[PDB]
Amino acid sequence: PQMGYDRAITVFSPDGRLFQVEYAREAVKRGATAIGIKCKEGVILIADKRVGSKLLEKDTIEKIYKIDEHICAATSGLVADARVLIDRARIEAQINRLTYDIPITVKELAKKICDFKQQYTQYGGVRPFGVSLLIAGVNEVPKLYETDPSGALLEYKATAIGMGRMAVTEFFEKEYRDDLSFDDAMVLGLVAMGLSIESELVPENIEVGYVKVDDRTFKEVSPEELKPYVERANERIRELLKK
Amino acid sequence: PQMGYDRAITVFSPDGRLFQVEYAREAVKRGATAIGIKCKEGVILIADKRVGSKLLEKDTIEKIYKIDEHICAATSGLVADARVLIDRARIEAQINRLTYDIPITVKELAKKICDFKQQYTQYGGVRPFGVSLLIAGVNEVPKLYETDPSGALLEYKATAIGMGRMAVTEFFEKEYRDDLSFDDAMVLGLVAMGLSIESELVPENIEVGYVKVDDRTFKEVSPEELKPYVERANERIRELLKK
Amino acid sequence: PQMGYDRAITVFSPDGRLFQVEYAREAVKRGATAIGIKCKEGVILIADKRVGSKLLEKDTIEKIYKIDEHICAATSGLVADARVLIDRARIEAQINRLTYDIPITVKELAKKICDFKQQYTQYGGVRPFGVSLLIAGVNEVPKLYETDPSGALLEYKATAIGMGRMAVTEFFEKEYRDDLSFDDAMVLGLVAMGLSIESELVPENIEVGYVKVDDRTFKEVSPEELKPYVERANERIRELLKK
Amino acid sequence: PQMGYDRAITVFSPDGRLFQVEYAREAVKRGATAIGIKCKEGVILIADKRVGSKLLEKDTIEKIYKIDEHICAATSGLVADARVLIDRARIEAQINRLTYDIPITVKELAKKICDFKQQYTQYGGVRPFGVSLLIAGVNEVPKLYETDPSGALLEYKATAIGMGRMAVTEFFEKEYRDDLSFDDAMVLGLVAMGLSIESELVPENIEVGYVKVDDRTFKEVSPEELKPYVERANERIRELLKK
Amino acid sequence: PQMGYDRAITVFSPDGRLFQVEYAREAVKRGATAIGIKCKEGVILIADKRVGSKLLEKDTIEKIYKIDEHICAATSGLVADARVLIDRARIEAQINRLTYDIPITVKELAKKICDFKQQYTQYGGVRPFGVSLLIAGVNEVPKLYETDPSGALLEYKATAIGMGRMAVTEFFEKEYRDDLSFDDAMVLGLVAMGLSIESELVPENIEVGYVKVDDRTFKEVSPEELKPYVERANERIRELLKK
Amino acid sequence: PQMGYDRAITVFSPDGRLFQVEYAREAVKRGATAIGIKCKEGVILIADKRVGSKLLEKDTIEKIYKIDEHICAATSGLVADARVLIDRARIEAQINRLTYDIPITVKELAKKICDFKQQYTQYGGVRPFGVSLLIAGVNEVPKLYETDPSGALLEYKATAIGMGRMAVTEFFEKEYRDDLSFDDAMVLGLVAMGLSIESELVPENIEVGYVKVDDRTFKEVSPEELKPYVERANERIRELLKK
Amino acid sequence: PQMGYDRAITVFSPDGRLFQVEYAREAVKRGATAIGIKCKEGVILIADKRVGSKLLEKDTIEKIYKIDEHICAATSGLVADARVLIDRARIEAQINRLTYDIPITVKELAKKICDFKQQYTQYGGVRPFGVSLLIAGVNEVPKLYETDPSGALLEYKATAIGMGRMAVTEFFEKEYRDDLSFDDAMVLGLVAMGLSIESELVPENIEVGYVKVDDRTFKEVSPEELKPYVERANERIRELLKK
Repeated sequence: PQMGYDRAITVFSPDGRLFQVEYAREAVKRGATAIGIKCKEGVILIADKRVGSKLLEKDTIEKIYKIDEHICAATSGLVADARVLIDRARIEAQINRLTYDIPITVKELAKKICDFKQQYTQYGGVRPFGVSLLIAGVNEVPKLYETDPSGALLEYKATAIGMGRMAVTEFFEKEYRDDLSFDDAMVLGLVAMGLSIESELVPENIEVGYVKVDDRTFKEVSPEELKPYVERANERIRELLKK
Repeated sequence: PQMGYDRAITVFSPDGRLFQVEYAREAVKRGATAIGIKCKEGVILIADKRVGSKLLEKDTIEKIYKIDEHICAATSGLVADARVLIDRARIEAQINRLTYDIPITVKELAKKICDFKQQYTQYGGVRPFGVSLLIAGVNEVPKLYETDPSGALLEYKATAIGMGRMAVTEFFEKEYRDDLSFDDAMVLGLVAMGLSIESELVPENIEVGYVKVDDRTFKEVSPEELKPYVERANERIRELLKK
Repeated sequence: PQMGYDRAITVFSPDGRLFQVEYAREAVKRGATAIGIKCKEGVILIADKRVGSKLLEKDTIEKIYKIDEHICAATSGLVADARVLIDRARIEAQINRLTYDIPITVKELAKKICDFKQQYTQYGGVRPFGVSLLIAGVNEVPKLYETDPSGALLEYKATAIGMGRMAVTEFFEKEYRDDLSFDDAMVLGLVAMGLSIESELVPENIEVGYVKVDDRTFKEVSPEELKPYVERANERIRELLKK
Repeated sequence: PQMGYDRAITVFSPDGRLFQVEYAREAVKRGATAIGIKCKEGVILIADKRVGSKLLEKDTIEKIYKIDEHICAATSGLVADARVLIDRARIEAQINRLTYDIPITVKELAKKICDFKQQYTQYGGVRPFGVSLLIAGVNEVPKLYETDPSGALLEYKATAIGMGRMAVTEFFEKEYRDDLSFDDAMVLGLVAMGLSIESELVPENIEVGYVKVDDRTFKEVSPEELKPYVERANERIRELLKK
Repeated sequence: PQMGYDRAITVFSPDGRLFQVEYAREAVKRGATAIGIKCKEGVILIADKRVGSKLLEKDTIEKIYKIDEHICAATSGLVADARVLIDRARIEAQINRLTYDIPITVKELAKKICDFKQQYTQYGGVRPFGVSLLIAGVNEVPKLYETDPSGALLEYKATAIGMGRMAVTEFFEKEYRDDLSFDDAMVLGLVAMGLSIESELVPENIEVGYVKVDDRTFKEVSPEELKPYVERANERIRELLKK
Repeated sequence: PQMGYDRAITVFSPDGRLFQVEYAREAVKRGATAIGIKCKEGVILIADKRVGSKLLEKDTIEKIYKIDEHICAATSGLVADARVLIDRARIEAQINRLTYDIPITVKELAKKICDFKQQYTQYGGVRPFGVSLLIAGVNEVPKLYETDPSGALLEYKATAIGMGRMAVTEFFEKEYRDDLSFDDAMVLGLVAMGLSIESELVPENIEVGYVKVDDRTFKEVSPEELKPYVERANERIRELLKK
Repeated sequence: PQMGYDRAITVFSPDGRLFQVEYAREAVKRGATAIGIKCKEGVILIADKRVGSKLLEKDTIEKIYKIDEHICAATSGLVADARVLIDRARIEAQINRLTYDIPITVKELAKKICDFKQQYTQYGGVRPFGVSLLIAGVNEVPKLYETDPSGALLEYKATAIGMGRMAVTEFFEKEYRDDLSFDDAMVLGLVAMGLSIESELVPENIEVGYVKVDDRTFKEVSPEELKPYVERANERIRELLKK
């Protein structure tokens, strides 16, 4: 964070860093937290959709976006930048079915959106995207990817982006199981969101989507199908939040 | 608001912000306030058209613009920038009927104008549009959208842009009803404008347009058809303005 | 007017302004004043053509320019910039007759020249035009438009640009009538120019052009046809200038 | 002349000026003075060709350039810039005979060279031409034009550019006659040059070219045909220079 | 490392250096160390894949990448930059089989990726890749190449990149044999990694790939086939680490 | 020579100058002096080819270059820049014979190379050529041209460029005759070079080329054909150098 | 070496210099020295290939590069830049055989690579090549060329580039003979390298290539064919190094 080397994406600092990329990362920190958790039977995406005003048509707010029948995605960072990236992913998913006449894999999609972001990182009159993404889906096996403003790509078993990344990360870091069940993964995910917010959850102010190995079809969970999971989740959240 | 990071749209500040976008937002704050309110049977747009001079051909001043038969729009911020954005929306509405041989939805239109604005946000020799828009219309259900200089897009039930956003927003925040009637929404809207200006309204210095679910046809209200609503509105405005 | 934000057209100031546009406006303030006045039967344009030297071939000086048979225009600001804008308007008028095989309206012409100016306002290696224009003519009804360096467009009943805008504006603001007659409008216009200059007029050092609803044909007034109007005008100018 | 706003042609100063254009004008001030005088029967161009060295092949020095059979031109300012502008005018004269199959008028030529100069005034990586021109000729009537580095264009009866503009201008301002004769105009012109230099003239160190209404054919005057005029001119110059 | 000459890739310093390239090299220093060792029967690549978190799907982490059947590669430096370079190498390998209908050599591949990197070193709006690569394979004889952010290319017998370059380099510098055997080269390589980390190795947190002269086919070694080598390696590492 | 206005070719100084052009001129001052002298029967070019080392293959050093059969040229300033300019002239000479199927004149060639140089004077990312040229030849009459880094073009009877311009210029200024003979011009030229160097000449360390009106064919003079002229030249040089 | 004028290749200093070019020259000074010596029967190139590490596959290190059957070349300065320049020369050699269906001459090749380097010297977003080259070969007669980062080109009888240019140059300056024999030239060359390094030579740490008038075919000398020459060379080196 040294002046003189931090206001031009194309300039390296004396200790080999791209401060404009690090600064862009500060933008995604401010976003509502989005969680991703994978298990044996599928992958889940949980996002916080609490709004500060009742004037917002929250009945139409979307935090988890369908990219293709089997690909899923969450967002964090600059709003407009995020939307553009998601449309880009969708277009990319369509191009694939045209060129190879088959659906694109989660890995290839995440990889293409990240190569795109990487380019907005090494040219002078260009600003990097101020957003991170969670790309989830099911190819032959479930998949969970996390992107970075610089274009870096990492595959996780469970993770998060936005305000509560730290909390969620440490929690999963201490209680995530390589063998959890879909419903366990679901609950564990909601609990995480809970610690993250430091409050019991309200099924109507959190969005959940997933893709299971059987259907390979993305689908959002209704607050009704979601209520039972929140109830169980709130139990432990309550139990852990201030003993 | 820190020098060194606030005079280039492509530069992030150390705390992850785009000050040139925030400054652009300062431009829309200076504009005449435009209100948007949605209800069961339709959506309404109310704009303040008071002029500081009698030399202006106010008989031809337009604050609410028809984009298509069912799409409506209000503006706030840099004048020339605004006009360009509205022509862009219209062109976009025509392209849709050509390509898909069907009318564009409110969501898609707002979405396309915002993707356009987003791009004037991440390239070096480009200035962001200094304006916010209220895109209103009726697809299958009424719709009210608010845009931002950065390209962000939000759906509301009721909101505002320009000088009186705060006032109008807090008022609606305390008395907007998810079940109001067209005429109620209308009056509530005029009242808001009233508090905003801190004065009883004059039907001839405010413009109102709307789109109802039945006709799906935009139409402006004549000061005559509007006079009764102002009278009722001024009653409450009078009652609330300084008790 | 704060250093740091005023030397790049694409930079917004902290209070949301485009200082380079405001500075450009300072250029039009220095120009000879041009007046525009509309009435029932037509529109009139009056410009001051007094020169500081007898060496100038003033017998060929033009302050009011014909754009098309029914469109008229005056200028104020940087000289070369102005000429370019007028040729642009003419070309634009020709393109219209080709594309739509019909004459362009005053509104559309003013609108196209302003969209052009707006663009020289949001790109990095471009300077805004330092000039304002008065576009006058007759479509179905008389028309008077005033342009701005930023591309803003406004329709007036009567107005002015250049040095004497203030004077002329306040005068019209106090004595312009929505029902004046051509000859009244003419005299009122000359009087304004008079106050503006603070001196009785000399028919040979002022240029007048107009477009009436009947002919829809632009034409300049000879100093002979103009002398009677000046005489009457000088009467009131004399009467008002220092009582 | 305020630092901060004077080293980029595209930047307006707080008081609406283009200092780089004003600075460019400082370049033409340093050039040998060129005079232009028009009369009933034609137009004349007189240029000072005194050189500081005998090594220069002054027998081939040209200060007045033929553009076309009826168009004439003088120069002042940066040398290389000037030459380029004159070749541009010639090319422009040829293009006209091709496109419209008729000779270009003096007005149109001057107008085209000025629109060209105007453009080198509103783009970032471009330097304005540091020169002014006197374009003279005969269309239906004699013509005398003066150009500016910014692209401004003015028509005169008599004028000058370069070092002695002031002197020559004030002199013509006090003794130019709208009805002078060719020979009178000629002498008056030489006298002006005289005051300008503050010395009697030497026919061999001044170049004169002209275009009369009868021939509409440009031609230079030999020092022999010119000697009689200088003699008469030197008489008055002598009479006026230090009484 | 002198300010004034170190923030523009195209600027040479007074002592003839490209500081932005030197700074880019500081980025590769921070990466996990990758080792390369060549012997009579083939070439080996060893990379450290220890992760700081159990949440990373390390079961899918790749530090050694297959470029073609006979070409191998390791990476160090900016993550996104590295991935882009490897895809570039693969594309380059395919182009070769198309154009010359034969596999590209290791030398030609390394050479093409380095010419590409060199270009991102001499143009103004371009940032150099912050990564070094180890390109290994078998043409007629085994090959080991090391790249630099500047595009420099060097052929080694044994070497390394990343954090432990120094350690590994000095070790090989004192005990590398021009005649070692595959298994010896393997062990020597693991030992180096050991000193580098200052700890006995764990077969599961190090990745090894190779290409032998017989098969000319790249293949990764399983932690099981690798365990015996680690055991022997840890013996000497233990023996050398703090006597 | 004022900081703030002297490091960008496109910026005019407050007193209307292009300092980068004046600085470029400082480069030609450092070059070996080249002399040009014209007479009745032809034009001559004399250049100093003294080298500071015997390791240079001076037997192949060329200071006077043939452009075409009748066109000749000398150089001074940046070496690489000069060569490029001469190849440009040659190409230009060939283009002429193709387009007009006739040889280009000296005037047109010099004019084309100068228009080219002028352009490297008014664009932002371009450096001006740091060289002056002496273009000599015979069209209908002998010709001698001198160029400038800015693109200015002047015709002389006798002149020089490089270190000894002053000396040579003053000498010719005092003893050049408009009627000298080829051999006189030759000797006078060598004498000049002599004063310039302040030493008697050595035929082998000076290059002479010429073009006479009869042959219109360029040809270099052998040190043998040149020895007699040097002998006579050294006589006067000796006589004038320190009396 | 004055700040303010030394960090932009396109800027001239007040005393007419291109400091970025002079700084680029500082880069070639740091390179291993390469020597070039010409004689009656051919041209020789000697380069120092001593490495600081045994890990480098020096058995494949190349300091002298074949450009074509008769053209040879050595390098000094930035590594990556050098390689690019040599590939450029080779491509250039191939283009020639295609276009003129004949081999390119040494002069033309050197000339083309230098015109290329000259261009990376006068454009704003471009960095100059930090390298000098020795281009050697045999056309009708042997040839030895030395290039410069600025694009300057010089022909020598004997010379050098890199660290030991001074030493080697002074030595040749005192003992080079215009009539030496191939073997003499060879020995003299090795001696030079010797003084340069201040140590007797080791045939295996120096590379020698040559092109004789008879074969016109480039070929490298084996350390075995080279050992006899080193032995003789070391004799004199020993004799001269510290008497």
